[PDB]
Amino acid sequence: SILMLHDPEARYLHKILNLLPPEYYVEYPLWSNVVFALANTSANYRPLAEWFSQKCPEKWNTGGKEKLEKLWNDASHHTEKKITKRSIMYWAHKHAPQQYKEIVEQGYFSILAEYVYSYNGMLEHYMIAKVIYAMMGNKFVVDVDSNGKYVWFEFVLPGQPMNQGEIWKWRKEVNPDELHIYISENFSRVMDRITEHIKYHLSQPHESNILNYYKKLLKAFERSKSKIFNDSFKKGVIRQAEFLFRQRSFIQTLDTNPHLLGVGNGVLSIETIPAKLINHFHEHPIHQYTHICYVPFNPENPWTKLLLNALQDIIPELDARLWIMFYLSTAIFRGLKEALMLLWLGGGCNGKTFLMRLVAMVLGDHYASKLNISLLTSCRETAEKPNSAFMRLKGRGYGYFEETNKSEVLNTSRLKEMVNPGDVTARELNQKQESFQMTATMVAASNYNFIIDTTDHGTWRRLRHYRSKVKFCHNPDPSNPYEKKEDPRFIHEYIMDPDCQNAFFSILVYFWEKLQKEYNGQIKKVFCPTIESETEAYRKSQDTLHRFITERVVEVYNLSEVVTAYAEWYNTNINVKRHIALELSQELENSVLEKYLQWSP
Amino acid sequence: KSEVLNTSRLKEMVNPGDESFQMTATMVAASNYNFIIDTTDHGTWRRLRHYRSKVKFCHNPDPSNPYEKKEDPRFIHEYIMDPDCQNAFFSILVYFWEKLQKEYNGQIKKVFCPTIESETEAYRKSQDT
Ligand SMILES: Nc1ncnc2c1ncn2[C@@H]1O[C@H](COP(=O)(O)OP(=O)(O)NP(=O)(O)O)[C@@H](O)[C@H]1O
Ligand SMILES: [Mg+2]
Repeated sequence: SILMLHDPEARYLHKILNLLPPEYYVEYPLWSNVVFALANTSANYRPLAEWFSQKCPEKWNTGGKEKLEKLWNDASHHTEKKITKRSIMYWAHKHAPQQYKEIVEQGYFSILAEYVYSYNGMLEHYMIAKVIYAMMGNKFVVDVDSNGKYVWFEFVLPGQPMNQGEIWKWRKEVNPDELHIYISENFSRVMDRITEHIKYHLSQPHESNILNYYKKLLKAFERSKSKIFNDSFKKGVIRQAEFLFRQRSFIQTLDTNPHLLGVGNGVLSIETIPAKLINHFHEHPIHQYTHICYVPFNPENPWTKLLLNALQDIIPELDARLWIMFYLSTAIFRGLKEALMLLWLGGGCNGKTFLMRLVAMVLGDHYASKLNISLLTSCRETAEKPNSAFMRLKGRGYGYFEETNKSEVLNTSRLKEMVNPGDVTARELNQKQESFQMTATMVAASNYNFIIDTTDHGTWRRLRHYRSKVKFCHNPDPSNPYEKKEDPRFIHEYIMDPDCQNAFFSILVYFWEKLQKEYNGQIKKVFCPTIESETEAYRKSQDTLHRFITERVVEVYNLSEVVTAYAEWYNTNINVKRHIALELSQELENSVLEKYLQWSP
Repeated sequence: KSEVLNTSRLKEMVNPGDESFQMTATMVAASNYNFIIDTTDHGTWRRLRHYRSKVKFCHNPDPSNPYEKKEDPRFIHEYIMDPDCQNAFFSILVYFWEKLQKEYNGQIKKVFCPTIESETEAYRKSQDT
């Protein structure tokens, strides 16, 4: 009340909070959240925080000063993720209609009347922009992009035309059409209020010059009233309001929190266990989304049983099934992950494409996409205008590769450009140079083997492998438990079906929360004898020197002709490669070949 | 893999001469494999310094060897994105810059580190074909 004279917006907030039909505050538990909203949002209101506490129906006034005792102690509070006054704006708006609305138009009319009175009934772009920003300031936001071009974002609400599944989220608009419709529809009511106010004053008894002044004002306002609908005037008003709606540091703070997923029925939160769905008002800056509705995991659903049976069919090994599901569970999380990546091959009709594609299109194009094999096949790095395919992983958490023409040797150098959870820079199509954040669960499956071509620690630790065990053929001959019939309905349909995708998403989130509760969070804790044994068998293979030791080494010599024997060991039987390893390769010289123990030239 | 020096633009990079641009940066290279140098002239060998790391991190520390220690996954998986750790490291770096500024004048070819010269001379004894 000391600062009551200043900031009529304080009066506006007071009248807004006066329309709380039930006892909203109760006590500070379950309601301190709103208190924090006021505290953090109402910064300048350090004394008005205590003043509102005094006004709180269950507080110091009712002897409940201990309720705020845990609330004014953190006066500065060093605020974390912030609640906004728009949250306060939301209730007493969608909880107690009228009254609140009436004071809202009262404030609008006050501002517009002040502007009209000050400048003798002449209206320009900036005045309308101020009124509009004070009139719809909680639904639109403007921020300059990387290319130096401003963009418009609008919060979506139920009951209005929209694309499918973009509810409770922020949409990008090249032009705020709804803003034009609004300024051409709702603002005319305020202008009519101004006109009737002028008429009411005109009807009152006054001196002759007062009536002449009011007649001149009415004529000027009538002249200026039709300007609110002209195209150029509206465009200029939008251009002026552009500056008012600008909010610094918005685009770079969009879709940054990896614990929130944009789904078709709101936003999915995985901060706690169990994961909760926010299908109501919020304030998180979420723009990217997938069109998959989220439902709690339930095995009783027929599609869930069908999918579980399908996973059993594809992966006979229970431990391999569990490990694969746990690894795929990390696709939803868009944060930093352990440096793991696997491959798995097999014969035709194995079922790779079904599972990989289903995961890819259930995570959505925004969070997952298919990437070309040449992105890592090509060892040559791009200098200017890097790969736009290399830019497909921006924000994406999943990517799969199915393209191999016979055996292929990978770079083993650009792997750490994609496996290390660190940073890497890439320049987009004709816009600017930027940097990445390596957060993506990548997979690669196709026929034929992969040539690692190297024997080093690291890349070997940061890699896994698997092989198929079931084949589908139209001849399901008996005595072959690994041979099963085909279900072309699985690939041609059953994927475009939304219900199957929803069931798979439920299974995936259940597996993610299972990996969350047990094994802590790390993935290098689950025990899988099959996968580890297969990976160490792949370790034994592709290591030519080890096979040479195993079968050629029995029970001058200082690499003078040992290098020639090595270049004949594998570079003759198999075409030929440049074997530059020599005494320079002291690890090879001191490998198991050193069992001769001949350290003498 | 092991890499061979090519004595191309090694002189250009080190040289402080002024498209064209200056090089007001500190350049360093490291690898797990020995480098190969073909040139012999004193022009390149008048500069450059070699060193060999001794301690190696192994989660299974073999006895009778102080070069085993252990792998700290928390040093890489985290402790890097921490603002506080970066602030402390920056403070240490500026403190060491001040240390180099107050003593030994400012030039770096004034502090005596006999280990580094001995190791560089030993390395130059190697690669002498
Ligand atoms: N559990 C299952 N039971 C029966 N049929 C299935 C099952 N899963 C997939 N199929 C079918 O098996 C066929 C194999 O599909 P697909 O994934 O394209 O084979 P693929 O091995 O992954 N690709 P490719 O290796 O090049 O032949 C499709 O017709 C699927 O509908
Ligand atoms: Mg397939």
